[PDB]
Amino acid sequence: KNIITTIDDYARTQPNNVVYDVQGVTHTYAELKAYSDALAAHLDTLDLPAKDPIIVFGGQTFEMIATFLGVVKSGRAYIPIDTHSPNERLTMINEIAKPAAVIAVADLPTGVGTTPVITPDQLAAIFATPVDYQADHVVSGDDNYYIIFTMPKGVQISHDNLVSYVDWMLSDDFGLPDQPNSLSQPPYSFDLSVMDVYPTLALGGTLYALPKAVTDDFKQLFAALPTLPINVWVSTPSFMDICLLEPKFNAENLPTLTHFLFCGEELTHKTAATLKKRFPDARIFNTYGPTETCVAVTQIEITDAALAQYDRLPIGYAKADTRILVVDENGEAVPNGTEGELIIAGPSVSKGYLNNPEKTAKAFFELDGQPAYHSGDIGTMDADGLFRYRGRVD
Ligand SMILES: Nc1ncnc2c1ncn2[C@@H]1O[C@H](COP(=O)(O)O)[C@@H](O)[C@H]1O
Repeated sequence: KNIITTIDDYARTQPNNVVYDVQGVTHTYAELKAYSDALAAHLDTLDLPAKDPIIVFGGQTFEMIATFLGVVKSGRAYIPIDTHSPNERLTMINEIAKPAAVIAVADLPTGVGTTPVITPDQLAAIFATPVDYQADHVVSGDDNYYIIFTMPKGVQISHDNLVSYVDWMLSDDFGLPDQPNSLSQPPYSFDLSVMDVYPTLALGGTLYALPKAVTDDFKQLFAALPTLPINVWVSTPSFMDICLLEPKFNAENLPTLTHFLFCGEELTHKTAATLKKRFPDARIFNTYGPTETCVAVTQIEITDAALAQYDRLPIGYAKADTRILVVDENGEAVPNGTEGELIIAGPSVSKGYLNNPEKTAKAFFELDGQPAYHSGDIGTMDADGLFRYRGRVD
């Protein structure tokens, strides 16, 4: 009913199930609740400015996920920033978001002004300080859960925003396995990482993470992939083009893989077809959606029949609870098959950009009493409700 409670509950029912694995380093669902309980208790002690979000700075280690959960457990949203982003990223966001604190899962490469910092050693000490924690004031409802920055703009995603997204991924559109084993390659500063983080966590699965050092080195990456017992794949189409440079990337060397999930770029017919050849018995999905409406809002299963019917791959069909439509420069409905701007309304739409009211007023509006978003995207929709992506209004 609350995603934090769902995840905490897996600590009680499957304490010893592995939840995270980085190149052979593993942690359990029990240690995840214990770490995030310990962090939350500690933040409760600091009397931090309430609502004010916390920046979480780091790469792809377990502590990243543990830290997120302790922050939302404390009542506040987390802002994830990746180690391999330039230093001014952390300076800009700190200046725009005015966070209550920065938690340095990885060492900060630069200072963050007056924002208090918890060092990696201090964080280590907190996680090793077990508490018996009442999670009585966790993030819930319309309150900010994460703020992911795209200038860069801080997309505020509430708890209920994320559940609209998560519920869709757990539905029969995708048929994800129970307790999935999922790849975690997109850095957590990126929206797409959510597509593997929270559907796996809601389902009690396990995250098999790749640090950037591995993806920076095709030798290492090609060597690493067969060692991961993953069922669910999440990445950009371009990253899959890299992995397909390996003839060995196929169902015989990766027998556990059953679901491929792509977002963030156009999936070319050549990429989907090479992959259909490599993994003929898997299910492949194209998805699309702006960060401002929580990860994705359309999907289409690229079946054999899809590959033969479509040259360019469509972006698919809307979530049941999300209303999508195509309008012209005046905000008026555009006929089926005519190009216009894609408008998105429903429960996953962000309440707006943090500390940027001018962008929020231009992009976000209300549609029949639902929050609605101007994507910058041109596309089409036929009468069957199938969407296609056709460029940007910019
Ligand atoms: N599967 C996809 N096919 C085509 N364009 C996409 C897809 N996924 C994301 N994009 C584009 O990426 C840009 C930013 O939106 P998004 O990355 O979906 O948040 C927009 O141009 C999107 O339409």
